[PDB]
Amino acid sequence: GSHMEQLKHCNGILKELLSKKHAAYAWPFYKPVDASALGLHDYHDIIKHPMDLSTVKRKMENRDYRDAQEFAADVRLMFSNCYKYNPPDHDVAMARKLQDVFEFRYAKMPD
Ligand SMILES: Cc1cc2n3c(c[nH]c(=O)c13)CN(C(=O)c1cccc3ccccc13)c1ccc(CS(C)(=O)=O)cc1-2
Repeated sequence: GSHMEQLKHCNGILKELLSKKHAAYAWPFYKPVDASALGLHDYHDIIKHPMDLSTVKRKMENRDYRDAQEFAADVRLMFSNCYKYNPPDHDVAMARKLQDVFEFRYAKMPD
């Protein structure tokens, strides 16, 4: 799915993921994780490919994505980073709220 058509759909997803309707659970993913400031010990040992929505937006604005799948890969990388580093009952609950938005809207892509 290399179409612009599909990439436009992904672009609508990103803007919805950055909208104020989801800010309550989404804003921890707006910018890169500041592990050193937040005392996230070993964060960059355990997480070798950081990702966040500011990075996904840059890549989308620079038209660096070749198809929707690369897009999805990055968004799921961001969520996976969160699940891998944190315990199951870490306030991870915000990631699953946002991922439910992303996944349902990704599944609705034309094709
Ligand atoms: C992907 C991600 C983002 C954060 N992460 C944390 C643990 N593991 C993660 O994967 C993770 C630790 N973290 C918190 O625990 C936290 C404390 C106080 C209020 C919160 C409200 C919502 C979510 C987290 C917090 C905070 C704190 C602040 C920032 C924003 S910034 C520019 O300063 O880096 C990011 C995270």
